[PDB]
Amino acid sequence: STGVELYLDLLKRTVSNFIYQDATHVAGLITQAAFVEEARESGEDYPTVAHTMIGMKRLNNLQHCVESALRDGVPGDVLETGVWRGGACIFARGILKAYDVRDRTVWVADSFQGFPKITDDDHPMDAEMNLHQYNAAVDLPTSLATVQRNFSRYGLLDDQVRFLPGWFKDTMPTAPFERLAVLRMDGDSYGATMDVLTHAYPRLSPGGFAIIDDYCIPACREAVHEYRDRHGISDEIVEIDRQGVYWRRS
Amino acid sequence: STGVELYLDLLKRTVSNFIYQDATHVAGLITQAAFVEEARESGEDYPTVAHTMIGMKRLNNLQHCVESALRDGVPGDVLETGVWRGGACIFARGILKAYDVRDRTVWVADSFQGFPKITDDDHPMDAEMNLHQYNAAVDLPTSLATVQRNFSRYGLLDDQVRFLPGWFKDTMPTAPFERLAVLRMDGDSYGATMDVLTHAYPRLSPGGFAIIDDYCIPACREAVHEYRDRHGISDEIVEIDRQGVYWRRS
Ligand SMILES: CC[C@H]1OC(=O)C[C@@H](O)[C@H](C)[C@@H](O[C@@H]2O[C@H](C)[C@@H](O[C@H]3C[C@@](C)(O)[C@@H](O)[C@H](C)O3)[C@H](N(C)C)[C@H]2O)[C@@H](CC=O)C[C@@H](C)C(=O)/C=C/C(C)=C/[C@@H]1CO[C@@H]1O[C@H](C)[C@@H](O)[C@@H](O)[C@H]1OC
Ligand SMILES: CC[C@H]1OC(=O)C[C@@H](O)[C@H](C)[C@@H](O[C@@H]2O[C@H](C)[C@@H](O[C@H]3C[C@@](C)(O)[C@@H](O)[C@H](C)O3)[C@H](N(C)C)[C@H]2O)[C@@H](CC=O)C[C@@H](C)C(=O)/C=C/C(C)=C/[C@@H]1CO[C@@H]1O[C@H](C)[C@@H](O)[C@@H](O)[C@H]1OC
Ligand SMILES: Nc1ncnc2c1ncn2[C@@H]1O[C@H](CSCC[C@H](N)C(=O)O)[C@@H](O)[C@H]1O
Ligand SMILES: Nc1ncnc2c1ncn2[C@@H]1O[C@H](CSCC[C@H](N)C(=O)O)[C@@H](O)[C@H]1O
Ligand SMILES: [Mg+2]
Ligand SMILES: [Mg+2]
Repeated sequence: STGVELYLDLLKRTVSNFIYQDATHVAGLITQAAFVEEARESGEDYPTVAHTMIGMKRLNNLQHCVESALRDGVPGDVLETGVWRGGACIFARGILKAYDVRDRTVWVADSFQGFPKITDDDHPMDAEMNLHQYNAAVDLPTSLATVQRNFSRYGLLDDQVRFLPGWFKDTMPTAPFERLAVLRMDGDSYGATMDVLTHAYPRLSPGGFAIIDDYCIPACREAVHEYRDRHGISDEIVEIDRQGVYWRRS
Repeated sequence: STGVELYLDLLKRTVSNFIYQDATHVAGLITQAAFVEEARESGEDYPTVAHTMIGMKRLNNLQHCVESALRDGVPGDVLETGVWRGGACIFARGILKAYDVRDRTVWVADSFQGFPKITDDDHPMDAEMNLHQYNAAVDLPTSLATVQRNFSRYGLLDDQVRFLPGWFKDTMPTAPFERLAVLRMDGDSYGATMDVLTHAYPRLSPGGFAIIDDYCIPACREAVHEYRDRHGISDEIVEIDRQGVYWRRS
């Protein structure tokens, strides 16, 4: 193991808190608070303290995507839409740091208020799920200042981290990046997924990676297929774990 | 910031839990549970969750001592006497791993049961302190299996970590190392300090480092001075923070 490999391995174990193994919130299908290795490994629990809920398999995927882009010379920044406490974005910034990359940015996009209240404009599938109901139960609303604080604890808050606070329908169309190498979508709903595909995906470079964290949710999956059909996108959808998938843009 | 530097920096932040900032036990002069940055920085609190209580200044000192020995070709292993949850030894093993050192071992010596009960054989200063009384209050007794589990969580449990379970007066005289490059003493009492200086210090290589974690405790300081006077040791005692000192063996 080289210094870089050790750092990034430890950074994954730290943002997902395999080190101290915090309890999960009891919500959804999780009936007990105890830390379960297999659940944290696959990002299936709702950590009480950890900085990311995506788990080790999806952290490994993010590493693969960012490293492949760097190795192949795919131009552009990294954007995560839906960041919670910031752990996955912290990890992304750590990857760039490990390779001393000075000319790419990690964009951190969130409401910083949890899921939005349902309105009449919402897709019927989104209305039925009403994700907003879960905000407090899994401690989702996390302020911009809290996320910035978290980056600082790792020594990774600097000007290669830029924040996009607001609802995606508002922030994405005019977000000030020109190109993306990795687009990581983690907003769960048809609405959030369609907002980001519509307004950010056209800036994803050829050879770049589009990661759909929540593909197991029917509303998210519906947005993905509607978008791909509309644009004639046939790039193979590759499964990461029981939740996430990705494709590589050609 | 190279891979190695980033890894060791994160490792220090992780074993001391600057990342998630756990509460302290309320004991001694600490009257409130809150995490206080300045106290964790100087190793002055009693972490409820963190794997080491020595803090960042003493972790930095340990890094300096191990790196200097490696740089200067000082032969031998690393021994810590008094390891608690294992954080400082985990860090030591991480340093060797970062530099791909395959021919040195980290020895992890502890009762794995906390401070010993006082008897009439104890030095009067040890008897007056009666450190045993604090075992539960700071969660000091930590089993070998727990310490091994903690190493595993960082990916650092391998054949270059060897354990010496028992009281120092029993384990040190025949411990199966031949030479030390760094001897880190963290047992607080006159007795533990004198046991280890008596039985381990002769195996410290010239150019090696003797670290006294608890020099601020009068009983510990008494043993250090008695031992140095007896052996005619005059190497400068260099202060680290409000607790620890070290010297380099001529
Ligand atoms: C705590 C927040 C979390 O809530 C949840 O997980 C809530 C879910 O358990 C949800 C309730 C499930 O619905 C219920 O599943 C049960 C297994 C069914 O009951 C059994 C028994 C039975 C007899 O009914 C049988 O017929 C039937 C087949 O199975 C339920 N049946 C009534 C049908 C079914 O209702 C689910 C489908 C399964 O996983 C429904 C579909 C639409 C879905 O996937 C929705 C996801 C949601 C709402 C996720 C949020 C948001 O969490 C996010 O999840 C992502 C995947 C993560 O990556 C994170 O982004 C996370 O964000 C915090
Ligand atoms: C929780 C375990 C911890 O307990 C503790 O810290 C307990 C100590 O606060 C202890 C109580 C202090 O004694 C008390 O000090 C107070 C400051 C005095 O009160 C004031 C007020 C006054 C009016 O008395 C006046 O005279 C004057 C202003 O002092 C107290 N007076 C009553 C005199 C005096 O009692 C202490 C000296 C100062 O720190 C005494 C000397 C001998 C000492 O250093 C003992 C250390 C011990 C026993 C440490 C253990 C073990 O902790 C270890 O500490 C190491 C340094 C760490 O690295 C760890 O290894 C840790 O192990 C877990
Ligand atoms: N329409 C929308 N606009 C902006 N943010 C949204 C949104 N819908 C959901 N969110 C945000 O999406 C996030 C989903 S959870 C994100 C998990 C995170 N990637 C991790 O590493 O753990 C929440 O932080 C929530 O505030
Ligand atoms: N005489 C003795 N023999 C063996 N172990 C002892 C001892 N006296 C104290 N100990 C052990 O010394 C340790 C003191 S605390 C050690 C702190 C540790 N270095 C850290 O990094 O946080 C305890 O684990 C206790 O069990
Ligand atoms: Mg998700
Ligand atoms: Mg000490």
